[PDB]
Amino acid sequence: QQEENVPYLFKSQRFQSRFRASHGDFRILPKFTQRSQLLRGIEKFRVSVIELEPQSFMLPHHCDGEAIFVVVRGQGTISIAEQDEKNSFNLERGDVLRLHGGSTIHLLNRDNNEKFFVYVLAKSVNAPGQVQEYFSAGGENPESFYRAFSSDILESAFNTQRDRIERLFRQQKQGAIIKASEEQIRAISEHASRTQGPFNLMKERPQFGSRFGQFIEASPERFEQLRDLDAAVAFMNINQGGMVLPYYNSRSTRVVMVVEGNARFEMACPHLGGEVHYQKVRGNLNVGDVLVIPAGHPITFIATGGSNFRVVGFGINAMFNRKNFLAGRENIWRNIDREAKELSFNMPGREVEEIFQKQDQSYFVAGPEH
Ligand SMILES: [Cu+2]
Ligand code: NA
Repeated sequence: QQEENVPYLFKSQRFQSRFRASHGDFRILPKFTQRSQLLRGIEKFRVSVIELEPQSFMLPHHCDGEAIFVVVRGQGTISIAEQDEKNSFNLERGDVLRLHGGSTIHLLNRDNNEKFFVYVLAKSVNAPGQVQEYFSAGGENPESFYRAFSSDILESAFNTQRDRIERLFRQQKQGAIIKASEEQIRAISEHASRTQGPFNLMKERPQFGSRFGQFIEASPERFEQLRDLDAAVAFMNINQGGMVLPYYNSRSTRVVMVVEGNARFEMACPHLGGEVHYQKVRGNLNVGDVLVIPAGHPITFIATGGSNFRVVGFGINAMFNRKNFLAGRENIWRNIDREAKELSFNMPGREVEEIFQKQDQSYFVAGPEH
């Protein structure tokens, strides 16, 4: 109800399936400007989810957006067909893959039991925010784009009698994500290991961490394959009963999707808030929900109880972004002098400092008893 009026919150139900598939789904959030011009700064970007059931195959297609795939759950093989090169990669949880726009891909989940789930960021190259799929594979369902060509053109192009080529493009009726056999799975992923492979930071030391949570990020400073989009991929885990201390991002807007657990968030927004007033922008986040955190906006997340709270965040305008913590042992006030603190709060500087030093921990701490 009220949460339908928080323009930064995109509940999971707002993701729209692009097709009706038996063995998975592909669902995409509307353009970010659908309900608010406050998100015009990220209009070119879309987020989506791909889900493959066990023993499933997503048919060959390309998109007209530059993408970043992040594996959230399971294992799957991506096969990429370019004009002059083939690549296949066996992806696992935490893998990040930059996929060039126009790359023809297919996906395979070889596992017998576990779903394969990918969170995707795409950026348009045609009309702003418009990202479309082009099924080369297919027939009647999904419709293959080859059916847009006249039969004489297909005959001449394929050097194949028109009735035979037209028949080829009518056989598939099962949809875009279908069953795959054990032998097909073997064959397709047999060679899997411009288009570089995935990277994975799961085993690295976090950038920021404590006993209550972890943050690590793939930045374009480090990963050249993210530089063109100027994107980052952030992984944040808040342990059960924890919170991330209030912080803000200096320049990067974040598109945060919940992968595990639940949290309460509170954000300070001057836009929705004449002299400045900060609107209290609040809600709850569940698995599959998205929150957009505009740059500069103070935010906190508080894990709510029975689970860790885990998110993947895409960062837009990521180069040169820095996290600025607003409480904790390591925070911005560490770099503000005592006299400036005294003037800031109209109280003795040593007293301000005493209060600001009470929190001995950094980054993530125990949340409120609630
Ligand atoms: Cu704002
Ligand atoms: Na489905």
